[PDB]
Amino acid sequence: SPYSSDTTPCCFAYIARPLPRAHIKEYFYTSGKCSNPAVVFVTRENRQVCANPEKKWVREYINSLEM
Amino acid sequence: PYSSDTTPCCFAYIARPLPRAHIKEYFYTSGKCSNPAVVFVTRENRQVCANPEKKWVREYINSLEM
Repeated sequence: SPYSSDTTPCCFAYIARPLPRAHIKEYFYTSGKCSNPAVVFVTRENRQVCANPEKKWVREYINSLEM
Repeated sequence: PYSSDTTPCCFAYIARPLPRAHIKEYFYTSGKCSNPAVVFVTRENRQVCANPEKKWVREYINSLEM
């Protein structure tokens, strides 16, 4: 949302084991307003999965989503 | 609702009360969020944050979902 007073998604736990890469189609980082600096993997059924950018598998997943 | 799925949080409350007729539903943001909040879901599907302690917010929720 463009509205300051509207909700924004935040993460409070990171997924431990990597979700199948083929089931992920997009990603974005949660707002800097959130307490945790997470990445969100958007799945095939549009689930918003939180992950830790510092973890190697997460870093590679993000890179593999480059154009 | 896995612990690792995102959940909506509020960081600012709408100051001016939005048109009550524009509201179709409401819910409370997770206690995991830093701020307590009532979210009014509008007919445009916006998720508007409001302060639960405000009089209008209280009277709004007391008269919705009926």
